[PDB]
Amino acid sequence: GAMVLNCTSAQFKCADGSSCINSRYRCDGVYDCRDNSDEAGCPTRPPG
Ligand SMILES: [Ca+2]
Repeated sequence: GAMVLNCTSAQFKCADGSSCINSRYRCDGVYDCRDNSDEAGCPTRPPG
């Protein structure tokens, strides 16, 4: 919990909680979290 950021229930909190990003920034290609938990907890190579 290194500098826990405050977000809503809709927004995605990082694994450590150090940052919050949008739910629209879950699964896009880039890494928005402190590590990469935003795309780690995401479908592994989406079919289509
Ligand atoms: Ca992302």
